[PDB]
Amino acid sequence: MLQYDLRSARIIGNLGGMSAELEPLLSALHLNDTFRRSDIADVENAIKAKLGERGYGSATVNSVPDFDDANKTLAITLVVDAGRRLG
Repeated sequence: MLQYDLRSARIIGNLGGMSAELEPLLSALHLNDTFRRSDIADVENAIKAKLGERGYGSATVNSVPDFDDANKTLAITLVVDAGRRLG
């Protein structure tokens, strides 16, 4: 029943050098429209898959909101940690 719109999104943290390859994945999110959990999960999975491809197989992603209850918006920050390559 969450009817806030997603106002913005960003990726931060430890991106294993792949910041430029991750950033375009955010273009899948529907900004200024109703928030959709599954759109955020899809981005989180894509991030981890891109990072997997360079050897960061234990990468984590945690999506953190910033709510504006006045405007009925939230910003999402995807906090990435690439982890160790292999060992």
